[PDB]
Amino acid sequence: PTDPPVYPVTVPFLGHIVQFGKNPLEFMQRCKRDLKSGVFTISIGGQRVTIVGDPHEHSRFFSPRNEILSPREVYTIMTPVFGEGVAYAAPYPRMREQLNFLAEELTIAKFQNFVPAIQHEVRKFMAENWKEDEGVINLLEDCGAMIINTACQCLFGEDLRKRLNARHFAQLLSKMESSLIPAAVFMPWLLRLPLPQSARCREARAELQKILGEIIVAREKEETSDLLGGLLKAVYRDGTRMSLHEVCGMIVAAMFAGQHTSTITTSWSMLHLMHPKNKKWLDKLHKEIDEFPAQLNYDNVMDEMPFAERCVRESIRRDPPLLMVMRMVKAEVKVGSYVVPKGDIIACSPLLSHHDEEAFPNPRLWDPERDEKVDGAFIGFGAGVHKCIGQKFALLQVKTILATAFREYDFQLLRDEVPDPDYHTMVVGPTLNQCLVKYTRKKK
Ligand SMILES: O=C(N[C@H](Cc1c[nH]c2ccccc12)C(=O)Nc1ccncc1)c1ccc(N2CCN(c3ccc(C(F)(F)F)cc3)CC2)cc1F
Ligand code: HEM
Ligand SMILES: [Cl-]
Repeated sequence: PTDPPVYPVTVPFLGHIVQFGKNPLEFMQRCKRDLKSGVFTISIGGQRVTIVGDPHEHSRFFSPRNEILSPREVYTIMTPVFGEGVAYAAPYPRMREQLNFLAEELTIAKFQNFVPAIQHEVRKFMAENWKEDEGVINLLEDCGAMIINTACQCLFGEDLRKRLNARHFAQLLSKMESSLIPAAVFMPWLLRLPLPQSARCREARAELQKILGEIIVAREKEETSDLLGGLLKAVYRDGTRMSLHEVCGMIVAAMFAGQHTSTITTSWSMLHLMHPKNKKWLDKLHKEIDEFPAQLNYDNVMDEMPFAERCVRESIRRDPPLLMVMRMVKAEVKVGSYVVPKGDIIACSPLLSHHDEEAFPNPRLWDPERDEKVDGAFIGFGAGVHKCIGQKFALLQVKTILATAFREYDFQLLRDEVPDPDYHTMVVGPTLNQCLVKYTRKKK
């Protein structure tokens, strides 16, 4: 029968913009607690948003098919970045084929030379930028630079990187990104407001696609196995080749998806590990990595870093970079004793569910040894058919960075406490001006 309870609204135009914008973690716990329901509804500018904040009900968000809970309508703001006809904007079966092709480029089959590529690039960075015996750095910025540099070294052949270096790629992604209005997911009318300067999303994507076109022409001329080369062998079930427009789009998706999420996960991980109270965990990290050779390989990172993986997964559990995942409800869904109606946005919140007292007791505590106490409660990388395809690659990057950085340097946070999360950006990370750290090169 029953609609989920709606948190009381006192200003109709805005709904709960003020309280949700200011502090999503507090506000979502408040609704859940005061409405006495894991499943509840808020308003963003009048759009109903129904949140499935009971982890026992996660599968009611993650299992229904696309024609019932449809991501397309929520992510139409990405069309200028990924492209028309690409990903979400393609018919559902074709979307799935395209994403599957990109997932195959990021599985363990492709990783055998990634660890040394990552390591070589990290060391280049540290040698260029962490030069003296000690120095002060912004860690969130530097981790960001290492994430883009490493991913490019892994995924793009040398011919590509001669036309399109990591800094130039970074600039292209920044222009695509800065054009986006995250709230237009809930309030599409925001696209009608004037901008402070012209957007450059369409020009930046056109330039990327033109570079890739030119690289392809050249490769074809000289007579194969980077990301670009793999996507060029993609053939759909209808017997047609993935187009240049689509290949470009999957490449943007891949770089775009990782750039803030992996950076932030790296940064948080290092921020907890270096905090004085977490000395026991840093010691345990050293036990695990202190017997490694200078030149790490696939086995060391994939098989011999379980504790460091737990550090990374717990940093995501505590402070998930993506606070919510969303679907447009095309046909009503039953969730527990409620029915979520057609036209709602339905969402599952890693932020909310990771603070559930049953699933994660003392959830503001960073405890790499914890396990979820409700199965499937951790949803940092989603679940079901839309689960993260970049998750293995991302974890390979982060763990390689950690093993390399903490081998050569000690770190000290220049404030008393790990940063507050800054909930003001669409991908959520530690507050930037709080991420000053002092490195000290270890006696070798
Ligand atoms: O970051 C995002 N999208 C990119 C791009 C991307 C999207 N689909 C993908 C699928 C695969 C790969 C990349 C992507 C991405 O990189 N996503 C990604 C996806 C999977 N893996 C890695 C990365 C993204 C993040 C958040 C987001 N909102 C969050 C909260 N909102 C909101 C609005 C108003 C209020 C207030 F009014 F104040 F109340 C409060 C909150 C608005 C929406 C929207 C986002 F689009
Ligand atoms: C720590 C880093 C990352 C985090 C925390 C993260 C998180 C997530 C989450 C929560 C989802 C579920 C989205 C939904 O259900 O709507 C997801 C899906 C996805 N992620 Fe990531 N991700 C990360 C890194 C990456 C990387 C490096 C890629 C590179 C390709 C990527 C690509 C994707 C894609 C394509 C999906 C789509 C699944 C779909 O709709 O089929 N992610 N990710
Ligand atoms: Cl386009």
